[PDB]
Amino acid sequence: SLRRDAALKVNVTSAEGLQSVLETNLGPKGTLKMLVDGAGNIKLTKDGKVLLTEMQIQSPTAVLIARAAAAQDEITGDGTTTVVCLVGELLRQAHRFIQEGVHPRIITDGFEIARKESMKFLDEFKISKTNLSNDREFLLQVARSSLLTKVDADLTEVLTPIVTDAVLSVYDAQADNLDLHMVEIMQMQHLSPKDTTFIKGLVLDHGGRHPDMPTRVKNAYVLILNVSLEYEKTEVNSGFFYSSADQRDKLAASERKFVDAKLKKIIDLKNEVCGMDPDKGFVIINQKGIDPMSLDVFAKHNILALRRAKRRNMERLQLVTGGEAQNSVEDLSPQILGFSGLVYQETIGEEKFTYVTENTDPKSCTILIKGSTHYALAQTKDAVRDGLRAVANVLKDKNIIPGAGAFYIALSRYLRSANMNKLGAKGKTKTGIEAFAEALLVIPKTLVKNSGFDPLDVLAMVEDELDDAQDSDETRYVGVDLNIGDSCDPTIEGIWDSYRVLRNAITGATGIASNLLLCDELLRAGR
Amino acid sequence: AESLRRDAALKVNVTSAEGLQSVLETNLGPKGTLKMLVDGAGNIKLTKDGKVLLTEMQIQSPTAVLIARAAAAQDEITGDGTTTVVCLVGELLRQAHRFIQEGVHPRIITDGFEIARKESMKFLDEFKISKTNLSNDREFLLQVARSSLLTKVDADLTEVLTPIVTDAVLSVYDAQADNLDLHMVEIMQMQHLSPKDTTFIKGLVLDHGGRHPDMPTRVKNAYVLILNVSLEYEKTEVNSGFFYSSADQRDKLAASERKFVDAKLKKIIDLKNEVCGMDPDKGFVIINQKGIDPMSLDVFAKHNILALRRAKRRNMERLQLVTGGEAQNSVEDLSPQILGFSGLVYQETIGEEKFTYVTENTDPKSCTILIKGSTHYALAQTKDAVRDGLRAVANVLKDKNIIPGAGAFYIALSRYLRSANMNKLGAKGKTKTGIEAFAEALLVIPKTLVKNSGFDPLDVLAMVEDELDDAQDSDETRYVGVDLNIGDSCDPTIEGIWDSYRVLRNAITGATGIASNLLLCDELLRAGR
Repeated sequence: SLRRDAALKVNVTSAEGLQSVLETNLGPKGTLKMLVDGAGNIKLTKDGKVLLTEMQIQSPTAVLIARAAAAQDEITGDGTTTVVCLVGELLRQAHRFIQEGVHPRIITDGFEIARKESMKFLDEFKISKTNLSNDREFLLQVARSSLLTKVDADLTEVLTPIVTDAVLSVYDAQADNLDLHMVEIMQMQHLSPKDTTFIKGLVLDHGGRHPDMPTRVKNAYVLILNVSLEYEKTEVNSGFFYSSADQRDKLAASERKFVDAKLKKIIDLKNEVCGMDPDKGFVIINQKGIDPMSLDVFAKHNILALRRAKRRNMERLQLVTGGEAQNSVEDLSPQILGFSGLVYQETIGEEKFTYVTENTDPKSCTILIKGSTHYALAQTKDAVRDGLRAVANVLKDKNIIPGAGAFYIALSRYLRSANMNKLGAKGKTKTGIEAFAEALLVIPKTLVKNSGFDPLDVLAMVEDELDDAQDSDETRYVGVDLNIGDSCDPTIEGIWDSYRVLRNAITGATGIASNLLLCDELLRAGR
Repeated sequence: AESLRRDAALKVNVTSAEGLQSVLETNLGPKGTLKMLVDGAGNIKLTKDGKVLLTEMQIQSPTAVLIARAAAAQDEITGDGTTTVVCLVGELLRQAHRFIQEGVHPRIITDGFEIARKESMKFLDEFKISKTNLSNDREFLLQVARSSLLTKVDADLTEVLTPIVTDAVLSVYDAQADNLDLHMVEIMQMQHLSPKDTTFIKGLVLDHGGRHPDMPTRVKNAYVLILNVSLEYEKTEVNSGFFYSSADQRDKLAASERKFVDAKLKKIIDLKNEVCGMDPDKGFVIINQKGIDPMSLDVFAKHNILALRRAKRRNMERLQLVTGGEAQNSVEDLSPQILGFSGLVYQETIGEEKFTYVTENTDPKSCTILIKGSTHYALAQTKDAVRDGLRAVANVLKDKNIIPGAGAFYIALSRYLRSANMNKLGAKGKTKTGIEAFAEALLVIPKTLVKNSGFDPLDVLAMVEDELDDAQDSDETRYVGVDLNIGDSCDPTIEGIWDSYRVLRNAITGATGIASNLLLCDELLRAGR
């Protein structure tokens, strides 16, 4: 009286809706999506994972898709949208086989067999790149892969030297690793995004405000001042008793002698070492505040005074400059002074930034992203953080893979002809391998669809070119050119993808998409 | 003032085609299902013929209208494959509809079919097998006749109709160039006896026979003589009667009615004395299309002369060919050469109707297929199986080429067309996308036969491909086909499953143009009112 429930037709269709959304924004020809919270928050981001965190989906099928990208950002850091396109399209290709009566286990097991065979073809297709530091010229084209995706390509040439020189400056040449936490990103509005420049040192928030402070100081010594220069009180509890206002200044000056005594010891250090020597300077950090009386004292000696510094930024100044933190003025020593180059302070009424740049061994970098609007700050920041992590796996892993659908078209061609020659799996496995082979061709068709060129013509020109290369007995890599619409050589164009990015993308999208077909029924319980 | 376009049709046309496809999908093959269709007539009829299904149902959907016209053209030419073509048109639209979302233009889809159709004719000429016109092929004709019979019945009736259908064509058709005529084979319908007891009739049978208790049951070697004169009393055009009040007036008034009767009757009984008087084991039979008077009933009983009355005019014209005797309008001009020749003549005894067997003739040059059944729907199904069997064998004698069935032609053609364009690469890069849809659409037939039987269509597909791979390495020729009973592959030459060449030749070309025209309509046009 009861037979099964057929099930399905709910998870595949719900996953098809998420694919159509993320199909348009994939690649450098994609689109920039905008989300609205309703409280006044507006964010424009082309990344898939960043958008899924701000979107609530009731369908549990798309929930695991967002959770599948959690391991991609923490490891690969790039290609979150590409993984989603491989999960959705694989379900559409398998949908036709399910209606024919094919059991999903063979469909699931057929994907794992093709996944292990893809790893063998993955090691043959990859190219080993040397660890020499002369590859920076080659790293310029590699950095463009992440940049051209998130922007309109007008700011790519500006951000190309900034992202490239940020990692290589803090990285000595050895195996080691690279740490992107040492690169701080700050933002200031009321300026154009084309003014973005590279900062070698650290940018400080609160700048010195005074007309007589020197703007440019070359070869100045950095000194960390931990004592408070603000108003001080007597070490014992007392009070100010004055009959007239003239008597109050006498009692107030008694407590000011404690600060004035420390200021006389600081100014003596400047004239002691290279006081009258040209091209010399003395700069006081002074994390704590500054009283209004010391502004005129430091102005006569052309000393840069700063106050209200963040505790986190002070830890980097000790590494960049080298000067130790001096708690007491009586214990101040000439060896505490550090080293710095030309320091120029940009004058702006809203904010004033102090440049710590031009140091011998800074071991730090700063990427300053400035834009007038709100979306200009978030869009560029998404491209830099994705650009630093894309190059991160390039220097760590010696293997590099060409992009623009080079590996996707090649692997789909290899797995097609290899299944007929081997025939060691099973006769019913062909349905799982053919579905996986056709699911890899959606990425080159997705990139060209956003450009407007016919995806049918670009598919035929690449397949006809690969067949002519085998008869010529040589190795020639072919890729999809989005600008012209024909094929291209990915080695000459400069489109390259990291090995660790595509390794977890194919493996990750295979295991998550296979688990979706394994669901027999959706149960609602707990309420 | 916008250039945005719509589909609105192809998605509905394929959906309407998939609905009609599933109706005839389970109705195809010997293992298919038999569906009942009754529209307004209260008459139960069960048949698997695809053409009869569409004519008995009124479909408002415009998609099934063109499909209905495709079955009418295949019956008037090929006479078979009505359901197979419908299954090919519907499945081809499914593979073509998936490429529409990709952006494939329907003209290249139609152009890709013409390229694959011309290439299919090259493989069609190599795969076909020429059959000899020799009359020793009756053993091979038994295997071909069962292929058409097993489809429309439960397979229990096939063994009964196997000798009947095979001997029906060979008996009426002498072996020469000539031609064959299926209209010369009579068809009689009877609802009395069960269909398991049906038999073949070599001669001609008639409806109304003579009824007398003393008529002989069996008459061997009887002479057939056509008699056009009335042996029954006749009356004036105006109603009148002869009433006698005395015994003397009885013979006076009755003599006027028997004057024409006695003149012809006395001359007929003289023929029995001069001809066939002494000769034993012979008989004499009178046709007598008109009625019979009660006076001649006693005369025919003493001489054991079989009497007949109320004969069909169309049947008497064929009696001149079977028996050989010419129609005699006047007994005065009757000659001894007018008497024909017939074999054993015996009449079955049934209360409602009676039969007459002219069978066992030297040169009958005619046949009669007697259809028996208990119910009404059993007669309609059996009549459909006989008419489909005669037209299937009709193309066997006309066309010397024969093709094996059971998916042997479709699997080999779908595999050949896929590997032919990859090696040659002489068509186009974009066109081969639509060509693959035509190759995958030819594998639905072997998957449909195993679907009704409950077998895995993917399992039987991989088993055939494994056998074809071993056949490509060796230089010999070995054909592979799907076995529905066992579930594994089979040799179609040993099993005996064969399909006509003319039916399958117009099936590929016919289904190509019908399925292509459905893809050429972008927008449905509603006008005229």
